[PDB]
Amino acid sequence: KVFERCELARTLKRLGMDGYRGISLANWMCLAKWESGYNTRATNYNAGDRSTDYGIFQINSRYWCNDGKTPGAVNACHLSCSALLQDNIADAVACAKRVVRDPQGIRAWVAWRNRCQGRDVRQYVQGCGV
Repeated sequence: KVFERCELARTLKRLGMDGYRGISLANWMCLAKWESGYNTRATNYNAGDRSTDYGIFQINSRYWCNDGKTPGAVNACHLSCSALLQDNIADAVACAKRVVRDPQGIRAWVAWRNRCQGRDVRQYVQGCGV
């Protein structure tokens, strides 16, 4: 599924992401936008290390989900990576929360650092009623 901007903002709010571990809803929006274009079925293979990024937040298989084909990987979210490709983003959100529970927090995603950190991200939630 490819979410509409405000549709996703309300969906994320309902899932308890607004201010999760100090991260505003606008930041999560900026993250999903740059990571996948709000596309839950987006996948990205990293030929360089044999891992794959899955779903709306493009979560990596080396540490977060299990896909059976990533060398010496773990599964912190304790989910099949398939779970990160559903139209229903409840599991992906649960996993994203797990990711930010680590020290880096939202900084875990380099794209967030490049296109969200230190910027005016209000635009992502404007008019959404969140």
